[PDB]
Amino acid sequence: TITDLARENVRNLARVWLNANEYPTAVEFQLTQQTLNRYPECQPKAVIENYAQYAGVKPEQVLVSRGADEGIELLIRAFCEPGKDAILYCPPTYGMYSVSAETIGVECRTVPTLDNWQLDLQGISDKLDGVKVVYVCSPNNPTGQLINPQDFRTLLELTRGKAIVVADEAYIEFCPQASLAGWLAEYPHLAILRTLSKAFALAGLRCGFTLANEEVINLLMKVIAPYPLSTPVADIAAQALSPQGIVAMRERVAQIIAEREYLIAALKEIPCVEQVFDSETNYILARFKASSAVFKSLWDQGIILRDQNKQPSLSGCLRITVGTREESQRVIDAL
Amino acid sequence: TITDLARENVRNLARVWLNANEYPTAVEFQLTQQTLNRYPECQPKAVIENYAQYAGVKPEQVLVSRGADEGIELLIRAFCEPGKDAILYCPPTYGMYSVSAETIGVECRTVPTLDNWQLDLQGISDKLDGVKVVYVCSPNNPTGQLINPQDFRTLLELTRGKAIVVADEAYIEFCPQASLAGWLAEYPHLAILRTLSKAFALAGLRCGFTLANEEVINLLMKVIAPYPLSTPVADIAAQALSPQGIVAMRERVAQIIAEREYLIAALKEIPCVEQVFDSETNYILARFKASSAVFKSLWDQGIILRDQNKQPSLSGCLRITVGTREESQRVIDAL
Ligand SMILES: Cc1[nH+]cc(COP(=O)(O)O)c(CN[C@@H](CCC(=O)O)C(=O)O)c1O
Ligand SMILES: Cc1[nH+]cc(COP(=O)(O)O)c(CN[C@@H](CCC(=O)O)C(=O)O)c1O
Repeated sequence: TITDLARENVRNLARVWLNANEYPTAVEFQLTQQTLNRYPECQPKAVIENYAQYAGVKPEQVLVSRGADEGIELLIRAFCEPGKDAILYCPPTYGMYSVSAETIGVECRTVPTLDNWQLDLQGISDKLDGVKVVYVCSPNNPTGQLINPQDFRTLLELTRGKAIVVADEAYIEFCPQASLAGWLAEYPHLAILRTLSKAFALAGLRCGFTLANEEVINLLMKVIAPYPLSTPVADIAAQALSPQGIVAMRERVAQIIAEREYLIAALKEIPCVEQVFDSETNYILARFKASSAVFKSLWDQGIILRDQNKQPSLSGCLRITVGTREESQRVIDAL
Repeated sequence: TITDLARENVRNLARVWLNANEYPTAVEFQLTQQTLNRYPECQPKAVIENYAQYAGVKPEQVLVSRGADEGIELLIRAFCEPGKDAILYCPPTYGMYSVSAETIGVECRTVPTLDNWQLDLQGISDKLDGVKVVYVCSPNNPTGQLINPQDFRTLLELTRGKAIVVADEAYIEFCPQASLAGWLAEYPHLAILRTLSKAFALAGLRCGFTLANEEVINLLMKVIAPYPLSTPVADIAAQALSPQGIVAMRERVAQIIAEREYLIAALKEIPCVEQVFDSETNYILARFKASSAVFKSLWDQGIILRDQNKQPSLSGCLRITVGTREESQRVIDAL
């Protein structure tokens, strides 16, 4: 039957919302370009330049795509040979790295991080043979911490002329000083993923970026879809990336950080809450006493969180996205 | 260097506009959903149901994606094993079939059509070994003619339990009675590509569809991106696919067909115009005397067409998209 014609790997491979790391409030935007009958630019000029000014890079070092998710796929499609090359990631982390490789047909090499979520440098150096792309989320999802920049430098020296190192900075707006965007001059093999889905409050736009050196970007352009971005998305993205939009964005980051600190202080006092881990993002990882029990309870109360109990070493943990003061108080009361 | 890390195939692999088959006039649309902070549905309910009513299929037989282009890729990603499986197409036709396979790493089997653009059935039957997906554009781009339904039935009998047959109906709105959408009940391996880019006048939305049986659609869902469509695109798409939107669309089809007939009558009278081929779409293929000479001339006059002189058997031909009466008269006068 039809199913027998599909590739073997393809055969084998939810919706108070505080589970997807979205900004809790909707920032309104309206269209300004009524040119829907014509195909859009392959890489919207206004979007690429506005983002390059914001990120502090050159326009030729930016690539716009359908979220950071498409960015993850592009890197594998351009550098990894199916059945020959490997990808490497360090659990517990964002699940789309292995899903894309599994869907495409590339092998996964996993080197779990140390107990403090930091990189197991010696383990990575031992499993690099055959690896073409290394993904590192910093700050990490779901744990919330930054990877020591000194260890990142070591990772970069290890992969020079061997593999591409991709730093997922989907949550960098929360700790802007920790960005590796300035390292592009020093490292040809460094690529960074960015997005408008979190701090920018535009998850519905499906708009992301890849920051890398001209050489890498030019290669990715060869594997990307002819018109990866719609005109309405490029329209709103340029409005959100204007100087006033970047000011409003920072106001949002501020509000979330303040609220995050309140939520962390309150959670520590709660008995069932065994441990609250520090974060430099818009979510909090916390180990609970009988996590799935409390998860179901809140779930039945209309408080949607994200269970991480199945993740390597995240037994008993739930990931809570930071929302409004009313939503935080709602989770506090329920606990 | 960086380039040496890329896959071998990746290393090796323009903007009066009448060159992209777009509707000449912009139909205005405005947003109605200010929920941009939240991730969109993976498959927008309103879009899938409105399109299913229009196309006359069941909602479970529809898949919405970023244009018919993503639809072409999905089929190869789900059914073709890189380095093992093959794709088959019949030149001269739409160029994205071979580009997607070349980018992914799948081999192309080409069986050029007969002199009248119809399918070389015996040639296809001889090159089917190893083929997993067969693409057939009907009506064809750039020639404009329909593939004999009797030959399509033969193609379908030849591929039963061997390969998926995909009918590209990107231009079907111009000859709706010629659609193979009703054949889904009879053929499990039949898939159809649709789009909002032409008659629907929404090329800027990057919104397309794949019509197939539940089994095929469920497999494609496994290889597609988590949120392939943005909220603003799903918003406008549902507005355009409402009963009133389908009525307005048909008005557009009517206007284009009438204009097409005018443009064909006028072109025949012109001396340099050697031959004008009949079309069931929104473009016209025509063989000219010194085609690149006339192409450059019009190009220098701000009249942009599409050169097909390099396509197999399309030597001396230019593809002219049907626009407004003023644009047609502008091309007539220039000739
Ligand atoms: C680390 C990380 N990297 C990349 C992305 C991709 O973002 P985008 O630009 O939207 O493609 C995400 C979103 N992961 C969130 C997905 C939520 C959802 O799917 O819904 C998450 O983990 O909550 C990440 O958490
Ligand atoms: C036969 C055919 N099939 C599929 C598509 C894909 O459409 P979409 O839904 O937008 O992805 C196109 C557009 N081909 C036009 C592309 C114009 C452009 O790239 O610009 C064309 O040939 O003019 C086709 O001509």
